[PDB]
Amino acid sequence: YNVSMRDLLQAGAHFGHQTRFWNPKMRQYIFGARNKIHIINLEHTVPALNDALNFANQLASKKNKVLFVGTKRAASNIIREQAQRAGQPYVDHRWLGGMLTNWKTLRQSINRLKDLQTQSQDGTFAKLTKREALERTREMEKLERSLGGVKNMGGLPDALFVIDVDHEAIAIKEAKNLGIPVIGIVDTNSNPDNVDYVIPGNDDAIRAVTLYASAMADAILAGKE
RNA sequence: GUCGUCAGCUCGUGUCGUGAGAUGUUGGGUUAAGUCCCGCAACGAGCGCAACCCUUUUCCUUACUUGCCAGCAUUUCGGAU
Repeated sequence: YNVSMRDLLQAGAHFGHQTRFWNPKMRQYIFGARNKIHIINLEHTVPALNDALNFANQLASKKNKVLFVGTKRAASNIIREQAQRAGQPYVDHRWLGGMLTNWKTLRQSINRLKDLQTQSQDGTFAKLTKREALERTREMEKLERSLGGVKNMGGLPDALFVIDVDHEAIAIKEAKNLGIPVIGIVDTNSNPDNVDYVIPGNDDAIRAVTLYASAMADAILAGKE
């Protein structure tokens, strides 16, 4: 399930942000700048990506869970489709504060979320009139978009995967607080300090996020033990 | 009584701070209204608001006296009978 290197170049993982927005911690990985924007070498990208795939494969073999996290407008549908394909839940929309550090309250949220979904499946929602029914339906989309991923979880995920560390810094802080390992793609302008498995590459490119999510979903599915 | 029928006042778990504390109530529209919707390290609640109570406007059912008189009849022309 390795990504070779040529796939990374054809996707465009080497492109990064402008030199003026860089984070000095990525000096080792940047390797140079072709233009006023940084270009990261894939020679460092491929081994870390393969190691992340291996770790995810081992975790899936042990049947432990890897949560998906992508919120950017570019990678939202990518994490949508690939996490649905892999059967590993996700945080597609805005990362609500305290998901992991305040799980005791979110268990209740998942609770009447599931109860109202079961009511929608049942004929209970058929009895009441149209206005109140539409009110509860609006409540249903409102709750589902925020907590659609978390309903499957029965506990804290064993690992996290992150599309943008800066954009999902709150999730990184929560994972550091509770000790969950994090694998996230870290761009030029990003801080890799709290990421256990640092895979450096572009996160704006739809091709790049598609490649990353597809490869990780392939590894998770190919655990198969 | 008054501000004044003014629209605000409080609580839980998480985060931030050595700490007293803070967050949530924050911005853009709209409404009599913290009324509602989008935004938003916060998510959710409770009291306030609104509604439940009385009265008025249209119609239906029950009830036909001490109240009513469309049709019939008698009229002292007064539902008087």
